[PDB]
Amino acid sequence: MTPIDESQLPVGPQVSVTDSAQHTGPFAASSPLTITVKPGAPCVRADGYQESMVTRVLDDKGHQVWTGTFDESKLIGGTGLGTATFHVGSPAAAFNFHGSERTTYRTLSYCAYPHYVNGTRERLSQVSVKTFMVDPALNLEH
Repeated sequence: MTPIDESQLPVGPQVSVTDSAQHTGPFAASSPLTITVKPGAPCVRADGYQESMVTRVLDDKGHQVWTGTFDESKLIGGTGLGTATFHVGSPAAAFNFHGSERTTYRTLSYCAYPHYVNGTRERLSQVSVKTFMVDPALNLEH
């Protein structure tokens, strides 16, 4: 019942969101984006078996716009050392990006059980944050 320390938990899963063009921000409002998070740390359950990779995004107001989960268990002998990619898609669709100016988003990810908890929370591995900006008028075409 104490506050876990960074030295008590393993490393956190890297966060990197890029489009099909594998470019950086600002991104195009009419352009789909993909969130690619790397392991780096041995993520597993109590028994030592992979659980899942959580990845959600928060708007500028601090409201979660996106959310996803990957089944690390699928990785054979991975031990929580596999890359996790999610087809988020366009920012206006996935990140209900309803703005006419350069906005600043924030993505996060962690190896926490996908199941629901009574009230308290738990962190099996560190957490990484990745901020990205989007442009409402950058590129319309593909």
